[PDB]
Amino acid sequence: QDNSRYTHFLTQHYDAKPQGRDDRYCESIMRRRGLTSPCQDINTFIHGNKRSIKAICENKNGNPHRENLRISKSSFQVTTCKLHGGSPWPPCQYRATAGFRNVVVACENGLPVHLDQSIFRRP
Repeated sequence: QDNSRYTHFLTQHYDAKPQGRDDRYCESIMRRRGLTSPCQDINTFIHGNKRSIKAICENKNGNPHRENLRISKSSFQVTTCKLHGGSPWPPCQYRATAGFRNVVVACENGLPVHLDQSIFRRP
């Protein structure tokens, strides 16, 4: 209930220095982060350092966006893992897509607590 939404944000969407950002990378980090009981169908990780991600909450590196979101001014190395196979039960098979662009998050008390996945559900 307190700042735990932010640490959960880090757990779900942050990875400081991934290695290869290939399929195997996805399948492994998605398991290690526990987004595998029902297999999450899409999930994106942001790379780089925490300070600049947090700064998306201030005008320093963010802009108000849509209803209540914030869009970053800078771009981030990012990797999106998409479930492949339909069945939502393990084994969870992921296809990885590395990318570089700004992100949309929701802030709370000056901290990111939500990553908007729609801009990566790139069709």
